[PDB]
Amino acid sequence: TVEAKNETFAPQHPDQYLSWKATSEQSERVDALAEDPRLVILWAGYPFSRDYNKPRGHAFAVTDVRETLRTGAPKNAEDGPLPMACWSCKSPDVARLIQKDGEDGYFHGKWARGGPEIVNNLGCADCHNTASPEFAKGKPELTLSRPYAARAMEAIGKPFEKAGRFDQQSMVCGQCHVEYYFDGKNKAVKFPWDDGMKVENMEQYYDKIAFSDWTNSLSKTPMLKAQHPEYETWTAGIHGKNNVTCIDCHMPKVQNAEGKLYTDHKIGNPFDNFAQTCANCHTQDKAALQKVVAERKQSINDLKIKVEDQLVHAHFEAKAALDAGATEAEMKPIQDDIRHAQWRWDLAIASHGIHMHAPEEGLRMLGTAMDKAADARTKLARLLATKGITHEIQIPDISTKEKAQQAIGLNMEQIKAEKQDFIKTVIPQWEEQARKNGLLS
Amino acid sequence: TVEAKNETFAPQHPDQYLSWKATSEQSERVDALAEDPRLVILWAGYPFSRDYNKPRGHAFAVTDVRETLRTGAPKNAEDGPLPMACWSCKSPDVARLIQKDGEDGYFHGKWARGGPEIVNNLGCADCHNTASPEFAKGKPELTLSRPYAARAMEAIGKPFEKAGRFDQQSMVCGQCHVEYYFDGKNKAVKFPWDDGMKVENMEQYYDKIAFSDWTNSLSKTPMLKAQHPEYETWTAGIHGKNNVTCIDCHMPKVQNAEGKLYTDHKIGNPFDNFAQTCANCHTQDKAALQKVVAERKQSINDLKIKVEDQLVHAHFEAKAALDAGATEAEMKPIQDDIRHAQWRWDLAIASHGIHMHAPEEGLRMLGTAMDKAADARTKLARLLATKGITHEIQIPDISTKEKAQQAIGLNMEQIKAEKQDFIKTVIPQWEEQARKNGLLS
Ligand code: HEC
Ligand code: HEC
Ligand code: HEC
Ligand code: HEC
Ligand code: HEC
Ligand code: HEC
Ligand code: HEC
Ligand code: HEC
Ligand code: HEC
Ligand code: HEC
Ligand SMILES: [Ca+2]
Ligand SMILES: [Ca+2]
Ligand SMILES: [Eu+2]
Ligand SMILES: [Eu+2]
Ligand SMILES: [Eu+2]
Ligand SMILES: [Eu+2]
Repeated sequence: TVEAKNETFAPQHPDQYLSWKATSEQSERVDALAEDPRLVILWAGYPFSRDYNKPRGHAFAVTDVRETLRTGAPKNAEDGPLPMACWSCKSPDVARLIQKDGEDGYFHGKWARGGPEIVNNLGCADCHNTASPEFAKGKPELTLSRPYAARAMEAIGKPFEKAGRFDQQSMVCGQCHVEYYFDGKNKAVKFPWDDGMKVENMEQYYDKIAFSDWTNSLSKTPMLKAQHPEYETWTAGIHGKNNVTCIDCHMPKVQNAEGKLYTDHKIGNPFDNFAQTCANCHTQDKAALQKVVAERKQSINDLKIKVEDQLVHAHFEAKAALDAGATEAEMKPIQDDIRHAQWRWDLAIASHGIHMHAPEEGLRMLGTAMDKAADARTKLARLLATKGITHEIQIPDISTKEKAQQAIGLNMEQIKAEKQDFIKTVIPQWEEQARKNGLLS
Repeated sequence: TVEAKNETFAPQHPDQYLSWKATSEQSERVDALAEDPRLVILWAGYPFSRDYNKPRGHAFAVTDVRETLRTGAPKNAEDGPLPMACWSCKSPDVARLIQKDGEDGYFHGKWARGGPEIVNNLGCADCHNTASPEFAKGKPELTLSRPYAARAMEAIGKPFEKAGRFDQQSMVCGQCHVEYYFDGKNKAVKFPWDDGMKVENMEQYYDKIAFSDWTNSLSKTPMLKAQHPEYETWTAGIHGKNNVTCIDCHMPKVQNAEGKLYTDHKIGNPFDNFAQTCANCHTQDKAALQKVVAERKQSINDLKIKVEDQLVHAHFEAKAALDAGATEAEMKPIQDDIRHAQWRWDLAIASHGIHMHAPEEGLRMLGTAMDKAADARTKLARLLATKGITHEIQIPDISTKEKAQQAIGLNMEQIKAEKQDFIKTVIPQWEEQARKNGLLS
C-alpha cells in the first residue's frame, strides 16, 4: 500500500505538493572535487575520487544517483560498481520495493537492477504513512518507511513509536541524513550507531568488526568513508540539545494565500525564509546571523584544509615508503594512523551543514584527526629514513581536480564518455520500462 | 588622588564593599602543574615550570604574587627574577604609584622594589574613579586606571571614554584579564593587540617584532608565553558577539536585605547565583546548562592533552637533535614550528574560562596548534635521520609534576625552601614598612 507516484497526492494536498515540487529550483550542482582537488587524493581508489558534488534539491536525488560517475555505466542488471543499497535514500520506490520484495529482496543484487523500478522522486511515502485515512484529512501521520532507520533509532534508545512528536520530526530526516555503511553479503544499509553516534563510538565500532570501505590506492590504507552525518552531529550541537528539530529550520510553518498554515515542503536553506525560521526564536537580524554562520563556515574551512593537506602528504609519503620497499608490517602502524586521521576528518566535514549544526563538534573532530595525521607523518619520516630517504617527499601537481585525478591513474576521459553514453541511452529505456509497468506516470 | 586603601569606602558603599571582600571565600589554590605535568616540559626554562595554580578570589591577588615560586626570593630591592610589571594587575597601589611616579617611574626596576608599596588588595580604585563626587553618591564612575589598558582599547578601535556603558563594563575587566607582554628596557605591560586580538594577529605581531618570552631549555626554541586572554576570547565568542558583558555573568545586579539593587562584587563562578546570571537570559535549568559547560570543558581538555603530548615529544626530539649535533640553521625551521604550535596551544587554553566564553575558538586554535606540531615533529624525524637516528626518541618519566621538574633540572627542594623563608621573613617587613608609611591600615 505504498504509493510512490507523488502526483497522486497533489489534488488532495496542493500546498505541500507544490512546495515539495519546488526544490527543483535548487538546481545548481556544485562540483566539490573541482573546489577541493585534495579530495581526489584522500579518496583515491574510491568512487568519490571520480565525482562528488554538493547536495541540491530533493527533486534531483534520482537524477543525481543516475548521473553521478560513482554509479558507473552498468551493461546489465548484474553489472556496475555499486549495489541496490545506493537507491535507498533517493526515492519512495524504495519503500514500495521493501514492501513488495521484503528488505533482503530489495537489497539483493546491483544498483543497475533497480533502474527500471526506482523512478519516482524522493517524496510523500518516504516520510508519511500515506495509507492512513488521517493523511487524506491533512494530518502528517509521520512514519519511518525504512526499517534499517527504525532499527538504528531503537539502537540509540529512541524507538520511533515511543518517541514524542518533536523527536519524530528529525527522525524522518534521520532515515537518510546519516552516516551509514553496507553490511553483510547483500550490502544492506546499516547506521554504525550500536555504540553511540560520536566519532569515537563509530571509530571503535568499525575497528571491532574490522570493517573497511576501500583501500586507498596510494598508501594502501584500509579506509573508512564518512557520509553526511546530519542526524548525528545535529544531535551533538546546541540546537539539537534544545530539541530545535530539523523541521524548525528546514520545513517552517508558513501560510498559504487563504491564510491557512501548512508545513513548507520546499526543503532548503533556512535563511531563504528567515522570518519563519530563525526569527521565530532569535531577535538578531538576518545579516548578523548569516555573518556568524559564515564565520564558523570559514573557521571550519581553514582548519579542514590544514588537515587535508597533512593527509595529502601522508598518503604520498606512504606511497614513497611502499615505493622504497616498505613491507606490510612496516606500513601497518602508519596505515592505522591514516585510517583514524582520515575517518575523523571525513566525519567532521562530510555534513555540509556542520558549521551551523554543531561547529564546536566539527572543530573538535578536525583537531583529533590532526593528532593522528601528525603520528602518521612522524612514523613515515622514520620509516623512510630506514630505507635511506631523509628528504621531504615531493607531491605531484594537484592544483586542479583534473591533475589530481590524472595523478592517481584515473582516465577521466573514458570514464565520462562511458557515463555520457549510459545517461543518453539507458536512462530513457529505464523510464519507458517503468511507464509500461505503470510504475511511472 | 587614588585611594588604594579599600576600607576607606566601607562606610559609604557597604553592599559593594562587603560583597567585594567576600572573594576571600574563594580560597582554594589548585596546583595546575600537579594536575598536568606536561606543562613543566612545555614551559621548561621559564618560571611557569616552577609554580602555576588556577585562579582564586581577587582577595588573594596580592598574596599569590608574593607567594608564587615564580617571583622567587629576592634578597633586596635590586634582586629577584621579575620586574615591577608583575604587580600591575594585583592591587590599586599600582594605580597609586602610576599617578605618583608616572607610568615609566612605576615600571622601572624589580618586583622586589615594589614590595613595601603594593600592599592593598585588588579593589575599588582599580575599576572606579573614586575621586569623582558622583562615586560617593553611588554612581559607578567606571574608569581605566591602567594607561596601558587604555592604549590597548584604543588600539582595537574602542577608546574607553567613547564606549557606551556596557562596553566599558567589560573593558574594566580587560585591564587585566588579557594576554600581554613586557615591552622595552623597563618591561612595561603591553597588550599585543595592534594587529587585532585573534591568535593569528598576535602571532604575526610577535614575529614581526622578533619577540620571545624565553628560550625553552630542552629544545632551545624562542617561545611565546600566553596568559589568560579573557577579553580577547570573550570578544570572539557568541556572548561577546551579543554584548553579554563580563558583568552580566560575573557581577550580577542583586538585592540587599532591604530590597535595594546593587552590583554583586563577589566575582566568582556565575553558576553560584544562576537565578540572577544565566536565568536572566535563559530558560534552561542550572543542571542542564552546567552539563553543557562541563561537556565543552571535557572536549577541550581531551584535545588540549593531545596537543601537549605532541609538544612534549617535539621538545625532547629537538633536545635529541641538538645532542646529535644539529646546527642553529638546522634547528631554526623546527623551532619556528614548535614556537608557533605552542603559542596557538597556550593562547587556546591559558584562559580557564575558554570552554565557557568561546569553546569553538578554543577548539579551532588547538587544531591549528596541532597542524604546526605535526610539522615540527616530521621535520625533526628527518633531521634526526640525517644524524643517523631513526628510532622514536624516548621521553623521561613525567607522570608527576615532581618527576617532570626533576627531568628538566629544577632543584625544587632548594627553590621551595628559599621561597618559604622569603614569605615568612620579607612579607611582614614589607607590611610593617607600608603601615609606617600610611599605605596600609
Ligand atoms: C508529497 C508531495 C508530500 C505530501 C502530499 C505531503 N508531504 Fe509532508 N511533512 C513532513 C514533515 C516532517 C511534516 C511536519 C510534521 C509535523 O508537523 O509534526 C509534514 C507535513 C505534511 C502534512 C501535514 C500538514 C502540514 O502541512 O503540516 C501533509 C498533509 C503533508 N506533509 C503532505 C515530511 C515530509 C518529507 C520528508 C523528506 C517528504 C518528502 C514529504 N513530507 C512529502 C509530502
Ligand atoms: C536559523 C537558521 C537559526 C540560526 C542561524 C540560529 N538559530 Fe538558534 N538557538 C536556539 C536555542 C534554544 C539556542 C541556545 C541558546 C539559548 O538557550 O537561547 C540557540 C543558539 C544559537 C546560536 C549560538 C549557538 C552556536 O552555535 O554558537 C546561533 C549562532 C543560532 N542559534 C543561530 C533556538 C532556535 C530555534 C527554536 C525553535 C530556531 C528556529 C533557531 N534557533 C534557529 C536558528
Ligand atoms: C609577572 C610575570 C606576573 C606574575 C609573577 C604574576 N602575574 Fe598575574 N594574573 C592576571 C590575571 C587576570 C590572573 C587570573 C587569571 C589566570 O591566572 O588565568 C592572574 C593570576 C596570577 C597568579 C595566580 C595564578 C597562578 O599563576 O598561580 C599569579 C601567581 C600571578 N598572576 C603572578 C593578570 C596579570 C597581568 C594583567 C596584564 C599581568 C601583567 C600579570 N598578571 C603579571 C604577573
Ligand atoms: C531520503 C529519502 C531523504 C530524506 C528522508 C531526507 N533527505 Fe534531504 N536529501 C536527500 C538527498 C539524496 C539529498 C541530495 C539530493 C541531490 O540530488 O543532491 C538531500 C538534500 C537535502 C538538502 C540540500 C538541499 C539543497 O542543497 O538545495 C537539505 C537542506 C536537506 N536534504 C534537508 C532535509 C531535511 C530537513 C529532511 C527531513 C525533513 C530531509 N532532508 C530528509 C535525501 C533525503
Ligand atoms: C542514506 C542512508 C544514503 C545512502 C545509503 C546513500 N545515500 Fe546518497 N545521499 C544521501 C544524503 C542525505 C545526500 C545529501 C547530503 C550530502 O552531503 O551529499 C546524498 C547525496 C548523494 C548524491 C549527490 C551529492 C553527490 O555526492 O554528488 C549522490 C550522487 C549520491 N548521494 C549517490 C549515492 C550512491 C552512489 C550511493 C551508494 C554508495 C548512495 N548515494 C547512498 C543519503 C544516502
Ligand atoms: C537551525 C537551528 C537548523 C537545524 C535544527 C537544522 N538545520 Fe540543517 N542547516 C541549517 C542552515 C542555516 C544550513 C545552511 C548553512 C549555511 O552556510 O547556509 C543548513 C545546512 C544543512 C545541510 C547542508 C545543505 C547543503 O549545503 O546543501 C543539510 C543536508 C541540512 N542542513 C540538513 C539538516 C538536517 C537533516 C537537520 C536535522 C538533523 C538539520 N539540518 C537541522 C539550519 C538548521
Ligand atoms: C572591578 C574588578 C571592580 C572593582 C575591584 C570594584 N568595582 Fe564597583 N563596580 C564595578 C562594575 C563593573 C560595576 C557595575 C557598573 C555598572 O555599569 O553597572 C560596579 C558598581 C559599583 C557601584 C555602583 C552601584 C552598584 O551598581 O552597586 C559602586 C558604588 C561600587 N561599584 C563601589 C565599589 C567599591 C566600594 C569597591 C571596592 C570595595 C568596588 N566598587 C570595587 C567594578 C569594580
Ligand atoms: C587586575 C587589577 C584585575 C581586574 C581589574 C580584574 N581582575 Fe579578575 N582576577 C585578577 C587576578 C590577578 C586573579 C587571580 C587572583 C588569584 O590570586 O588567584 C583574578 C581572578 C578572577 C576570577 C577567578 C575567581 C576565582 O577563581 O574564585 C574571575 C572569575 C575574575 N577574576 C573575573 C573578573 C571580572 C569579571 C572582572 C571585571 C569586573 C575582573 N576579574 C577584573 C585580576 C584582575
Ligand atoms: C556568561 C555569558 C559569561 C560571560 C559573558 C563571561 N563569563 Fe567568565 N565565566 C563564566 C562561567 C560560567 C565561568 C566558569 C566556567 C565553569 O566551568 O564553571 C567563567 C570562567 C571565568 C574565568 C576562569 C575563573 C577560574 O577558573 O578560576 C575567568 C577569569 C572569567 N570567567 C572572566 C571573565 C571575563 C574577564 C569576562 C569578560 C571579558 C568574562 N569572564 C565573561 C561566564 C561568563
Ligand atoms: C544575556 C545578558 C545572557 C546571559 C546573562 C547568559 N547568556 Fe548565554 N546566551 C545569550 C545569547 C544572546 C546567546 C546566543 C544564542 C541566542 O539566544 O541568540 C547565548 C548563548 C548561550 C549558549 C549557546 C552558545 C554556546 O556557547 O554554545 C550557552 C551554552 C549559554 N548561552 C549558556 C549560558 C550560561 C551557562 C550562562 C551563565 C553563566 C549564560 N549563558 C548567561 C545571552 C546570555
Ligand atoms: Ca560510511
Ligand atoms: Ca604573553
Ligand atoms: Eu546545496
Ligand atoms: Eu577558580
Ligand atoms: Eu535565546
Ligand atoms: Eu557554540
